[PDB]
Amino acid sequence: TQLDIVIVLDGSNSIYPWDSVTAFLNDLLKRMDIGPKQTQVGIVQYGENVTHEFNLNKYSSTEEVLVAAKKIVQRGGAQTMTALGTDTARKEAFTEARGARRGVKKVMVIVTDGESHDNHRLKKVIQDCEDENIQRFSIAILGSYNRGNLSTEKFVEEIKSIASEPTEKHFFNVSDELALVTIVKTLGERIFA
Ligand SMILES: [Mg+2]
Repeated sequence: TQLDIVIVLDGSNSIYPWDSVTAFLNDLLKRMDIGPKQTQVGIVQYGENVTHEFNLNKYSSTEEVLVAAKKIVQRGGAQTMTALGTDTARKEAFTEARGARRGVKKVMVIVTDGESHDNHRLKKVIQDCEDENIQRFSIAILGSYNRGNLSTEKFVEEIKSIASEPTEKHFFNVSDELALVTIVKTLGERIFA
């Protein structure tokens, strides 16, 4: 079965350098066969609000997706609304109106480097994602936290709660931005296999 993939990117300013995120997107995407009858990719960026960078059916080829992924700019933000960004991907990104197809497996990839301001909604948002059979891969970047000498225990536990089970398979603990690209092959093959 094919796959509708929606990448949800935290765009907060603490994430640096943005080139690491786009390099991560490029590497993950270039090894996919994007098409209306193949894999479809949609990308959403969130900070304090949410923005659909491009819908699931916006681009019909891998080359096109790559071009669009490289153009994504960091929108910034002072408070991380992960619940909002995730719920929106479920509510809007994954809709026929934006390209989502029938009889296709839905996959969400969440990338963030901080604890969410609306973490009180995560329980509900996630459960709704589960009821809709959306497989979730969450990635926590401990870069800004470590550099700020902040405790990452709760943060890791929170992003982990977003991941689908097993968990050790859907959750990725990334030490820093430059290390993002090192999970591409594993994540890549897991999204599919
Ligand atoms: Mg942040």
